[PDB]
Amino acid sequence: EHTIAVIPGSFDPITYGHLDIIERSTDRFDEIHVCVLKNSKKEGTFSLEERMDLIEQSVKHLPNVKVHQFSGLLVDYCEQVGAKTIIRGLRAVSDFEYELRLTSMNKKLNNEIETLYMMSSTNYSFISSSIVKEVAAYRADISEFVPPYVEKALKKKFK
Amino acid sequence: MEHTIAVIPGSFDPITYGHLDIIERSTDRFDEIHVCVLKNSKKEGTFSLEERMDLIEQSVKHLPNVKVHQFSGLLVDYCEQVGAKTIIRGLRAVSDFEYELRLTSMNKKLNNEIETLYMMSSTNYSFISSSIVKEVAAYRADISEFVPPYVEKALKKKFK
Amino acid sequence: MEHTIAVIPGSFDPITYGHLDIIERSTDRFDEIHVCVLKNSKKEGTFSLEERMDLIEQSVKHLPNVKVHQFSGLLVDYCEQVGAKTIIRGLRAVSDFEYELRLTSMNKKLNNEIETLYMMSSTNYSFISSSIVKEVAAYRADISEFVPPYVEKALKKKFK
Amino acid sequence: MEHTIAVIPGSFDPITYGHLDIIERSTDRFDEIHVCVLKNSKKEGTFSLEERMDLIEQSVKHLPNVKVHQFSGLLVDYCEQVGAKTIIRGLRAVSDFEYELRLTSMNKKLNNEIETLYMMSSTNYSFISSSIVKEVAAYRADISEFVPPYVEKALKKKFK
Amino acid sequence: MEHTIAVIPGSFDPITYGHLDIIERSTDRFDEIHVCVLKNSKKEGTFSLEERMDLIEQSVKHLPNVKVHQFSGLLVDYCEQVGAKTIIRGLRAVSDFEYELRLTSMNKKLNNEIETLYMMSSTNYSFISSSIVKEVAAYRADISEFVPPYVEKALKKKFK
Amino acid sequence: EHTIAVIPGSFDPITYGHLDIIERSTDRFDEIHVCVLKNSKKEGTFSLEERMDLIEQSVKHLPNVKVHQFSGLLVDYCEQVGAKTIIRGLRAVSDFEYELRLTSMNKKLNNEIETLYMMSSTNYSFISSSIVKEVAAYRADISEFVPPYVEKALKKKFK
Ligand SMILES: CCc1cc(-c2nc(O)c(C(N)=O)c(=O)[nH]2)nc([C@H]2CCCC[C@@H]2C(=O)NCc2ccc(Cl)c(Cl)c2)n1
Ligand SMILES: CCc1cc(-c2nc(O)c(C(N)=O)c(=O)[nH]2)nc([C@H]2CCCC[C@@H]2C(=O)NCc2ccc(Cl)c(Cl)c2)n1
Ligand SMILES: Nc1ncnc2c1ncn2[C@@H]1O[C@H](COP(=O)(O)OP(=O)(O)OP(O)(O)=S)[C@@H](O)[C@H]1O
Ligand SMILES: Nc1ncnc2c1ncn2[C@@H]1O[C@H](COP(=O)(O)OP(=O)(O)OP(O)(O)=S)[C@@H](O)[C@H]1O
Ligand SMILES: Nc1ncnc2c1ncn2[C@@H]1O[C@H](COP(=O)(O)OP(=O)(O)OP(O)(O)=S)[C@@H](O)[C@H]1O
Ligand SMILES: Nc1ncnc2c1ncn2[C@@H]1O[C@H](COP(=O)(O)OP(=O)(O)OP(O)(O)=S)[C@@H](O)[C@H]1O
Ligand SMILES: Nc1ncnc2c1ncn2[C@@H]1O[C@H](COP(=O)(O)OP(=O)(O)OP(O)(O)=S)[C@@H](O)[C@H]1O
Ligand SMILES: Nc1ncnc2c1ncn2[C@@H]1O[C@H](COP(=O)(O)OP(=O)(O)OP(O)(O)=S)[C@@H](O)[C@H]1O
Repeated sequence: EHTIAVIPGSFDPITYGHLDIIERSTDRFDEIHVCVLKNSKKEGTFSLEERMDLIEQSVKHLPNVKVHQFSGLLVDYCEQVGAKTIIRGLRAVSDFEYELRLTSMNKKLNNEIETLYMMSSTNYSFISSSIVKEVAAYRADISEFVPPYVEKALKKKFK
Repeated sequence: MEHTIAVIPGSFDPITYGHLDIIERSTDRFDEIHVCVLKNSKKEGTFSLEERMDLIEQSVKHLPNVKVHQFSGLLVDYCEQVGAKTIIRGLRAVSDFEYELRLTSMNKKLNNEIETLYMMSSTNYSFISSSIVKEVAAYRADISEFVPPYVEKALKKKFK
Repeated sequence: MEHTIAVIPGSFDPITYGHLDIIERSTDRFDEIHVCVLKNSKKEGTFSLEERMDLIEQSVKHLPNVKVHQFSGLLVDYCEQVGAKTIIRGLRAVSDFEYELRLTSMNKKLNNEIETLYMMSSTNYSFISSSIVKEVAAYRADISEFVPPYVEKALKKKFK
Repeated sequence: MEHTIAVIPGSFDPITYGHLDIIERSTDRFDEIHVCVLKNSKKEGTFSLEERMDLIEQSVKHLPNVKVHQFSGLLVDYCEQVGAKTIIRGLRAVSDFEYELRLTSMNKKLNNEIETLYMMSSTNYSFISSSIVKEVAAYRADISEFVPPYVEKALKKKFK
Repeated sequence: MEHTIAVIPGSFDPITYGHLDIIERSTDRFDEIHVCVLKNSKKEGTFSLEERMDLIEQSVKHLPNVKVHQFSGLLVDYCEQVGAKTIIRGLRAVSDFEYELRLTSMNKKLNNEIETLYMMSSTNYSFISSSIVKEVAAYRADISEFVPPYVEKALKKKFK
Repeated sequence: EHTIAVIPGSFDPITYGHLDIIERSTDRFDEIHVCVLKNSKKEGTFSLEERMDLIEQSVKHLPNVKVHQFSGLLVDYCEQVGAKTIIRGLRAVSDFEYELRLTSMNKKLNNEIETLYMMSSTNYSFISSSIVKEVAAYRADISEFVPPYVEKALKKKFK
């Protein structure tokens, strides 16, 4: 736990897109911290507690990953726990631009943390929590987009 | 070559001449066209379902092969329940393109027998959306160029 | 060469140094600058119209020729009535570009006698936005880099 | 519903599975497909016109209704002369989008009776291009994933 | 307010109506306009320097305040040697926007007293560039809509 | 030298944009390898040898950086020397798209290397070797864009 990397998100719910990025980070750091965003406030569809648990179960095959939640600022978290790096994924141009502005502000707020970006794998580049929820609501097959324990909590939620 | 149905889905809240262009450019290529309004979505907007359909029925009068439908669930299931192999959508801008890439990639996982075909917006309609046409009508400016006469009366009346 | 008036529209909720940067790059180019705020947007921000106007006023009193007004109709009509022949907007990013390409296309059809001039944002304010600033303020961090002293004291008041 | 002919233009230097993917998604939609290659482009590729035509020919002989031709004038004129009312192109990325928006704008002014239909590339061929393939081939790596056996043997011949 | 010069730089190889639009929309805002053709650049293209200037001089006859110049070195130094505080450029598409962001950021390091102002291309000219207008003239199609009569003769003649 | 990261480029010539990215990587890996691209063939303006030397001198204040040159494929290099990560910078949307397609192909060619991306600092986001060469040719001031030893080799080259 000399190096620690943080992978932030709402994860509402975690998907195989998220998972890929976490899997492709596990062997490059001593520790991974998947940080879940609190309130904040933003409506639906899984509470904090459920989102954490879903994440915990999709990553239990990965010893160096831990799951936490923060209120404050993502850089304050990183500083709190000794993390020098933040990891995020880029699917698209829109991801890229949104990310440039957030990473700019993060650099001003603390110069000592870097954000490093990985491209989505091509299998997972159209996957959002939003679009998975959309298709789940109409009872479609989601087994290719989300881990099994998440598949269940969606079916459970959407009838 | 066989019987061919193509589906042109959307909110149509309300239909505009930008939408209609894509529909006229598709009639001479399939035997049937289903303009399909995917409501229940609530997630609702400014005209109700029946008025939206009504507005479409009116503006596509001059095209025999165009039916106006509604559907609730998944588009690909609509296509499949009626035997369409083809979804037709328009492209105006880079924002459209990315959003549609994601939708079509998903639609392809769900049912690989449906192809999505894209047409480029004419130059004259590239900037037009339902949204901005409603912003403009809300302040009573001239919308005659953006929508057909019958949609124009309904917007005047809605924002009177 | 007549008396030139330019208008700089926006919601300014709140004004930031990136809006200011644009305003300070516009003062010398025109006889009058009108910073124009949006009224009865029937859409709430963090600060009331009157607050927002007050904050601009103190953030611009150091300049010679800038006046803060509100409008509830169309931009091009405000322009029409005060005799403004130019609108000035700032471009930070590609998403700005496309959003703005559509509005000025519409603004040219509505009134083709107003031009919209765009300037690129300065490198050091590229990433600023009212939103990102309010976000940082809510977590009670140092926003001295991003807004004027008067705006900074009013954001600290807001977010405890 | 007349005899439909569609044209799939390009330089194909060489044809790759991403061009093929588009062609195989077009076979069933039209009576005839014309894969059209660029002649007297007074602009050299890695393979001569005749080589390029040969490689397409072997890469498409498994399909029912696809014919390989060359043209040295305008695309819309080739279309005009063979009675093709449609052009088919593949969209991989945002830079494709913009480049293509300009060409089809021009193609619509030149001849407004031809439509251009675009399809999104499959996820697994999004990143392919003749160039990236020639690059990988020059370093003599496994290109079996990216082009047909016939193209692969001809790229190995090229680059030792 | 003072004496004002604005510079509208470019290749103009050849000038088109897309270029001219940006120039007409700028004449009623500064006292002088210098269309400035930044050649020596070799890196040369299809009309020589004197013919490019010639083509511009002709097409801007109907605007008193427009001078046509040449310059070799840096644009910002040209601006400075003649006392222009303003560079005017057009925007058509997202490719333009990024390229111009980089240029303007550099120009701002080099001389912060020169402002670059951007105008959006009209809808009708959004797809037009010198390049495509030359592609089209090369195959003898109708270019009457893209360039003024005198530029049209020179292109007919160049690609006869 | 348990972890090694490779930072590829033509570096014709190295700039303060490149340097930033190399500086912001030095403390996250045991070793940095700045790899210079050979022929390949592409005209002007500095030969391989000069580009390497310029790089060597701009980074000699950074002990864990080394400078090499490769002919073959970038993934073959990484595999040759035990490097699991490739680092590149993103300035813009155009960088992003060009990069997505290259990183896709790299993943096919070797799944065991990741490319990680950092955003240009805002000071350096309009800087290319091309635009620096352009302005240098007209004798303008470049001291804010390139290191001192590079400033000289440009002035020397462009009179
Ligand atoms: C790079 C990941 C990221 C993501 C987001 C981000 N923050 C939201 O609050 C929503 C949201 N719910 O709307 C959302 O969509 N993205 N916000 C940020 C920061 C951007 C600059 C200001 C400070 C931001 C910051 O740090 N904000 C608190 C925070 C976020 C995430 C986590 Cl894990 C924690 Cl612990 C704190 N960087
Ligand atoms: C991510 C950095 C990068 C950059 C480039 C790249 N390669 C050029 O050859 C030019 C060029 N000169 O045109 C150029 O602009 N970019 N090429 C690649 C690879 C893309 C996919 C095919 C294999 C490529 C590959 O590995 N190609 C050889 C190579 C490049 C760079 C170095 Cl250091 C080495 Cl050692 C080998 N990835
Ligand atoms: N399919 C994916 N592949 C790679 N990265 C992803 C993928 N989906 C999300 N990410 C990234 O993982 C991080 C956490 O994303 P979230 O904020 O949880 O939401 P999201 O699922 O990307 O988008 P929404 O809000 O559902 S539309 C972000 O940096 C995303 O860009
Ligand atoms: N002006 C236009 N030109 C060409 N196609 C369009 C135009 N406007 C809409 N379309 C397309 O017609 C289909 C139905 O669109 P809708 O889902 O009704 O959304 P929209 O009106 O384009 O966007 P908003 O939300 O008002 S900004 C989509 O493929 C649209 O992209
Ligand atoms: N940091 C900036 N630099 C340059 N221009 C800006 C900046 N911020 C806002 N502007 C421009 O000023 C005008 C008014 O913007 P507003 O609508 O008040 O704020 P905004 O850009 O919507 O902020 P958000 O919603 O937080 S992303 C528009 O032309 C903006 O692009
Ligand atoms: N991998 C692909 N997937 C989908 N469409 C493609 C693919 N590659 C090429 N195309 C399309 O097929 C048509 C002909 O392309 P060409 O000009 O032959 O190749 P290209 O796309 O220019 O390749 P380059 O120059 O190496 S990037 C165009 O519509 C391309 O976008
Ligand atoms: N159709 C157009 N509408 C508005 N502005 C344009 C148009 N075409 C060119 N301009 C602008 O006029 C200025 C001079 O452009 P040039 O450097 O001559 O390049 P160009 O002809 O736009 O591009 P190419 O290389 O032919 S694709 C630039 O700011 C251009 O962006
Ligand atoms: N100013 C910069 N800031 C951050 N990264 C950069 C910067 N300039 C270049 N890079 C990156 O460093 C790597 C090496 O770039 P090069 O291929 O050497 O050329 P370049 O200088 O980006 O572009 P050209 O060819 O000069 S237009 C690439 O991944 C670039 O995207």
